[PDB]
Formats: sequence, structure tokens, C-alpha cells
Amino acid sequence: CQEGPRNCRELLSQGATLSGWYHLCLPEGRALPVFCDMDTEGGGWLVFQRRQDGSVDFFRSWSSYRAGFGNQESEFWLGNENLHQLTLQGNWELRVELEDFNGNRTFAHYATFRLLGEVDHYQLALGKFSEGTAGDSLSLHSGRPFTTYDADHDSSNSNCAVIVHGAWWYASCYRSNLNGRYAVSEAAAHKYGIDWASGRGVGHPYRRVRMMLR
Amino acid sequence: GPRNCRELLSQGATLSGWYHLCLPEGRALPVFCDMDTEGGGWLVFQRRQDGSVDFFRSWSSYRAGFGNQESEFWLGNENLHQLTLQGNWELRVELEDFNGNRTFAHYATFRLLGEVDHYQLALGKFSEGTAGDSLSLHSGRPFTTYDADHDSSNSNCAVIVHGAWWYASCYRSNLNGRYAVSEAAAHKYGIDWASGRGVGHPYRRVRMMLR
Amino acid sequence: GPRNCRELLSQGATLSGWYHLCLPEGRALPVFCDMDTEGGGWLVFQRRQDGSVDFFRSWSSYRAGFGNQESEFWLGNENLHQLTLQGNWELRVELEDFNGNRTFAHYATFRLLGEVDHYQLALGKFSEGTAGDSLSLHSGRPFTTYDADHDSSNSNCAVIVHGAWWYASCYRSNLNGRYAVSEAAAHKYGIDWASGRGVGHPYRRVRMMLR
Ligand SMILES: OC[C@H]1O[C@@H](O)[C@H](O)[C@@H](O)[C@H]1O
Ligand SMILES: [Ca+2]
Ligand SMILES: [Ca+2]
Ligand SMILES: [Ca+2]
Repeated sequence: CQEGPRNCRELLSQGATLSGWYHLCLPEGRALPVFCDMDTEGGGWLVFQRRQDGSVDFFRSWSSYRAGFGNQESEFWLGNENLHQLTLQGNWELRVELEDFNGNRTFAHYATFRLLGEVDHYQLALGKFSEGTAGDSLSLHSGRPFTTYDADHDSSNSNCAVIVHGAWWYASCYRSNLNGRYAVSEAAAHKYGIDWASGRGVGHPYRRVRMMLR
Repeated sequence: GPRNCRELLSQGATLSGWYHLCLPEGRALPVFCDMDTEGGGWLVFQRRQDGSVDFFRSWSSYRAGFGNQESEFWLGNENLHQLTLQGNWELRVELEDFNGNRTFAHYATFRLLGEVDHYQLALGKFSEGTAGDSLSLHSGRPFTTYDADHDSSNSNCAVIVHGAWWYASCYRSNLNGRYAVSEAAAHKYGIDWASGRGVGHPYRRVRMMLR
Repeated sequence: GPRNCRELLSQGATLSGWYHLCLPEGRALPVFCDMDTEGGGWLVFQRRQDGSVDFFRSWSSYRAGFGNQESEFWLGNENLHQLTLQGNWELRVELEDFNGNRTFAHYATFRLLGEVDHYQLALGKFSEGTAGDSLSLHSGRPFTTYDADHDSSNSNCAVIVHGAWWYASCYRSNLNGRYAVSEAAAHKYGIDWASGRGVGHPYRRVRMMLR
């Protein structure tokens, strides 16, 4: 990792103005492909999660969430270890984008986002809510470890990941569940899906979601 | 690094997609290469498909380029100037209507002058094309955006027609105009090619390409 | 990238998509890596899925590769020969019918000889596969295109069946064959796998991949 840029803002500043896949050079000297959104809200956003069509299975294990998974062309999770390494230094603001089946867009912004390391179960450290038409459904999850079906760290007598078919910084269980089970419409919706409580509520999911940092 | 798409094709890159070019300033430039059409080696510098990207942008935005490699984009006037400094690049314009019929226009050469000359279009002869000629009018004219009026109208054509182009008063083509998903949704001024479907009768997909 | 998709995955490349491999000669080769299927690390060298790309192509086109990163392609015979000069590459064939049913075929090893040997297929033993074995017949045979007949037939298999393959007289598999959008539009010879749906009963989606 022969130098490279440290984030999407730096790529943009350097003249990379089209959104798409770029390599960042991580602090440890490892190259990482990432999707940079160079257009929304001034550009320079590192998109680390995307839901679009239900083509990719998000009901995955600790190791899968740790390393990342999915398809560049469609849906993915960048990986918790990548996110921890990226967010160690610098202030990264979080933007969440949501789109319902009508094509109505809503959003949520948070001042900072950081994940602790694997020993701390990639615990979420979330900054304060700034603004968002979708409302705040992630603050509850701040301070909580990540749990998957094979790594129960939540505050429930059960395994929330198993219970609600996802992976997240579950409590018992959630106000948000963006790595939840995909549904192509309300009819096909699951009890627990790609939900944002303060927007459309539990059991009433979104068609497209993105989570992004700048 | 490679300086264009034909160079890339010659070295064995035979699949159409995104590649990196090396600009004179030692800058890496992502570009879309069409490695198939008419033998291949075409740098696609503008694409419209779905209305997902806003094309009503400022001088600075058009100078730098904007958009999404996954969908619609404008490569950027400065990028285009630097690319076309040398060589004679042929221009191919591809249009697709709402029924899916494709038509085209071919111009012998395409070059943009520098920013001091307002990215003036230098265009060779229309050679052939089922879409007919709707760019010759614009040859020799500076680029105009809503915040930088260089056209031949007392008003600002970019504002009147909601786009950016080498406007006169105002246009025979307007490929950076406002997107419309169907006819029914058509704007008075849209993604238009006057010799093709005419002003006010837009296309669903457009590509502008150099080779 | 390193030598194959497994090595990329092992270095942290966990998202499926287009990566670069560095070939023996020192040429960078864009390839698609599937980082998920059966643990991931598969290099996909052929993909069919729409019919948007013409697969009835010449010897030199099959040598160099052709298609679109976003959709259908053939990686190229010379590329495959270079990749398989070293290492052990298992072949996985993925087939999908018009109902979404997915079947597979696995072979222990896969290698292509050089051009002087007409990119002859060197195929290992069929291990398992719900689609059954329809490539074993083709092992040890030269590749054939409409402009280069090397098959075991008095005719040109590539012309008769409209594709390109390691034809005998003619085939039990024809995955580079003419696309069909339905079972109703099916051709005498199409994208066929004898032991699967059989000759004349084509698939909607196909991938050929190595690990
Ligand atoms: O029993 C699980 C439940 O946990 C709640 O806190 C959450 O609001 C619901 O979405 C549901 O997941
Ligand atoms: Ca628990
Ligand atoms: Ca004016
Ligand atoms: Ca013969």
C-alpha cells in the first residue's frame, strides 16, 4: 500500500468527481476498495452498507460481518474490521439514507461514528443526532456490542440476531435493523425487516438503504 | 499509465467497463471504455439513462465533472480539454428513444479549447448518422452554464432550457438537459436532438463517446 | 492483484467484483472474482444472462476475449491459457433455467493448451454436479470457431450450432451458443447442457468459473 488516499474526501479534493469504487490506503498500509459517493450533499462519502434488491444474504456470521461481504455492483457490508480501522482516527459523520416503496427518500445524520475493536465486539460509538427527516433510531444502539447469530452479545435473554434475522448492535432488540431480511414489498414483509422505528416503524421496511461516512 | 481507451484495448483489455487513464498532470482518471462498438476503443464521456443525476450544474461542476460511474455522468470540461489537446478524436453520439430504437451521429473530430476560451467546442464534419446533424450549429461556441453566460442570446440559455452546453440562441442539441422518463413526462426543453426526434421530444438514453 | 481470486480474498478483498490479476508476463488482467460462492475465490471467465452480447465470434475474438464487465463476457482463450499454465484450477459450471432453478457441475482441474494446439481443453475428472456431466466428451479437443474448424466433424460445428466450443461432432455442451429468452424461443442448438435439460432446451443464465 504504496501511499494512497485516506478517505473519499481526499479523493474528491484531488479531482475524483465520479461516484464509484476507489482504493483507500488504510493506516496499517493495506489497500481497501470502497464506494465513494462524490455527489450527494457535496460529495466525499464512504458508503459502507447498501441494500437495493435483496440479491445478497445479510443473515451472516461474526466472521462474515468482520471481514465484509456482498457484491460491488449491488448490496454489501464493508466489514467491521475495516470500519474499526477507518474510524480509529479522524471524525467521521454518519449519514443514513432510506427509500420506501413509493420512492420517498428520508435521512438521518449523526455527528460522529466509530467502532471499537474486535475484543470489544465492534461496539458502536455514535455521536449526537443532528438532523434527519427519518428521525433518530440509532442512538439507542450507541454503546452496544455487535451481535450475530453465532455471537450473542446483546441485552436480551435470547439471541436478537436469530430472533429478528439480522446482525446489529442489538439491545432487546432494536429501533433500527438495516441489515435485516429483505422484502420487495409490504405484502412480503417479515415481522422484523429493514426497519427504522422513527420513520415507518418496526415491521414496515424500506426498499433501499445506504449507510455512509464523511 | 494508458492515455486512452484504444491504448488499453491494444494491450489486451477487451471487456467494456471502467479503467484508469493517466492524465498529463500525472493524475489518474477513471473513464468508461466501450471495447466493442465499431471495433472498440471508445472513451464514453457523457451518459444519460435514468434521471438519477442532476445535470443542472455550475461552471465549476461542469469543469470538474460529476455523476456516478454506475449510472449517469459528465466526465468534465477540463478532463476533456486535456484529453483532446493532441490527436484527432472522432465523436460518436448514441441516442435511444422510449421504444428502444437506437440512432447515431458521427463527427470527424472533437476538441475543447481551454478554460480561458470557455471550453469552446471545435468540431469536425458530420460524416453520417441516422440521428442526423444537430451539433454543427454549436461548433465554434463557448460552453455556457447558469452562472457563466457566454452564449449568443440576450438571456442565459442554460437557464431558459435548464441545461449546460455550447449554446447559441439556444440549441439544436441539449444532451445535458433535464431528464424525462417518457413522452408524457417530456419537458419543453429536454434531452433533445433537433434533427432526430426534434426539440421537446426527448430520448431515454444517450452516450457521447470519443475514439 | 496476486495470482488468482483466492489470493485476493485472503488479502481482504471480500466483495465480489472486478479486480486485477498480474499475469506471468507482467500484464495486468481485469477479472471478475466471486468472493462468496462456496467460500469464495472463484474467477468467473464466462457469463451469460440476457443475450445482450453476441457470442458468435471469430478465432481472434475468442482468443482476446469480448463482452461487458457489467453483463455477458468471455475472458479470452489466451488469458485462460496464461492463467492455467501454473496452479491447479477446479472448474465450476453454474446453470439457471427460466424458472430460477440452479444446477451445477464440477471438474477437478481445468487448463487450456496454447494457440498452436488450438486452445485444446485439458479437463479433470467430473466430481459432482446436479446438472450432470456434459463436458467430459470435450476434454482433449481443440477449440473451434466459425472461421477456424478443428472439430471431429465433416462440417463446421461452430456454424451448424452457432457458437464456439471444443466441439466434437458436435457437442454435449454449448454454453457459448445462441441466446434464447424463453423455452418457446429456443433454438435447435442453443445454450445447452445434454445431461441437464438436454440439447434443444436452453438455460437463462450461465457462469463458468475457476478456483
Ligand atoms: O423482540 C424484538 C423487538 O425488539 C424491540 O425492541 C424492537 O422495537 C422490535 O423491532 C423487535 O425487534
Ligand atoms: Ca442474548
Ligand atoms: Ca446570453
Ligand atoms: Ca469439421
